[PDB]
Amino acid sequence: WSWESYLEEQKAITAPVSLFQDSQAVTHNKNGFKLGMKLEGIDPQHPSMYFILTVAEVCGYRLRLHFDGYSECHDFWVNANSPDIHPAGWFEKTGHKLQPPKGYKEEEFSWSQYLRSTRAQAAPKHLFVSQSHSPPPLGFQVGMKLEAVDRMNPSLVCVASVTDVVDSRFLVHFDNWDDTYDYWCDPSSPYIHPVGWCQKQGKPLTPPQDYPDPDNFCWEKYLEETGASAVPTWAFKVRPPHSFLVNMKLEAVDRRNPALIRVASVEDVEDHRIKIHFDGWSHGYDFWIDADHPDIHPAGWCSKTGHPLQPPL
Repeated sequence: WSWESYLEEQKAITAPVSLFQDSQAVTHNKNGFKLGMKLEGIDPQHPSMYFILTVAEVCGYRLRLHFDGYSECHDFWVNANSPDIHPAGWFEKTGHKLQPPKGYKEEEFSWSQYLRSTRAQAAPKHLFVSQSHSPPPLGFQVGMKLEAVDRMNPSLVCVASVTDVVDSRFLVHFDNWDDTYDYWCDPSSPYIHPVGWCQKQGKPLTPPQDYPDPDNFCWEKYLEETGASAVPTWAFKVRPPHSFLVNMKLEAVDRRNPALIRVASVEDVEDHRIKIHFDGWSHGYDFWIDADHPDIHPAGWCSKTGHPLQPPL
């Protein structure tokens, strides 16, 4: 099996490398993660929360992480250049809370004692793209307010806050809800808008859960009562639409079995999202994904990184 001859049979082209973000394309970095190495990282299901994690499996430029003390059914895969993982010690140095391994009490966890108990090695710091040593996005401070699309319920644009800031990214949080709706992003995110965008556009703003007398909701009043400032309007940047075209081929992670990466095709497009089709599979498995998602890659990524690629069917 090769891409070169698949494109011959199908009379097709692959999405050029240039269409991708540098982080989605890069094949030449080595994966320094080793089995059993310990580190810290966000829970993909609770993206405001930080856990002790262990390297369970490595495959090419990808790794499977295990939540120490919890079930293996919660393991999840990341790339070796993921910004959602950090070296042992990071939470303490950067003002982040640890959710400790199952059974550990509130302030009981200490890396030095845990490495002694387990006889394990912390993943070296030089592996991590994200250690909070780079300059933040200008104008996005913790506690600042904005309007944000609920990505899980995207008809809704909602009262939101910045609750976390790490390197180039910040955490968007929906006021009065839990963190299940939270998402990390940058100043060019198409899902965020300045305070007052809805009113300007003539669009319904969703106020905080259980806000008293909702929709007499007023930004002016809310900002005053919460001692909070709006993210400055100048801070938001416009992201260009992507340039993926229908029938362009590429490689994508299977969301129902994330160990695997499959031959894939652009089925449909929006300005900032693409519809993925897995070649040879029912179109009932087609799914929408953001153009900047870490789990889509140019043709050749798997071959060049050491990851097996699943052929059609």
